[PDB]
Amino acid sequence: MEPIIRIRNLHKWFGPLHVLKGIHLEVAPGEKLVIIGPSGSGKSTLIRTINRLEDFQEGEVVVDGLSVKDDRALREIRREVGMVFQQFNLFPHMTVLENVTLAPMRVRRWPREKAEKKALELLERVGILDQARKYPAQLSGGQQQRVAIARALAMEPKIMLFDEPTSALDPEMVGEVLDVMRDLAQGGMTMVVVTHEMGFAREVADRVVFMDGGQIVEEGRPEEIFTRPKEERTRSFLQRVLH
Repeated sequence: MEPIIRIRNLHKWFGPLHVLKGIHLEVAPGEKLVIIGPSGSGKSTLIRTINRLEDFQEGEVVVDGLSVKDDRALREIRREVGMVFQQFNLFPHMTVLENVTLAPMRVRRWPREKAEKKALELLERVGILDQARKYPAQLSGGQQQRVAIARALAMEPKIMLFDEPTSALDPEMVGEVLDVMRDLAQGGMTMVVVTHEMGFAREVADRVVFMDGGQIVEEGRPEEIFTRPKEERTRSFLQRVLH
């Protein structure tokens, strides 16, 4: 019922630069929220404050009742929230399996037999079961990002954050990673996705948020936003991006 992510008057300064200018955003449980906008709109900054990767100077960011600014709540937030980025952040000297089993054994205190069985399932689900005994450097970006995805899912979070996970991928690698995201979007997970992929955005989102200049300019259903945009900034942005 209540929003699982509640953001009020979020202001973020990066030097003299006003990155976020009083964001009000509420994400419902299990909602698939997709955030789009031109570069420098602050959308990646916004999604990063949600699991404590950006400090903010004004406003309130609450995740499942936990204040993100509370140092006491950080460990708990890291259990509930998973995140993928442009960079894959894989441990080069750990196997694909070990990269995924690590946190559940270390944090959730799972035995090896239980963590690996879980990890292998997830690796299969994301299509790279045969990569389990390999080291990250032997994998392509498309494979590595899906390892990152499986690693996040292995902690069994209630919320999954996707900060442009295909933006640094070569074009051949994009499709395989988006498919995994589509698979997950049919489920009950609460998902926030920042992306350039508009086909994916209109296809999977329950709700699309258009950001520009550190503000939310327009939001709505994927059909409303892509076909009959209201704000001139929304319309202009889409027209160039949907080329």
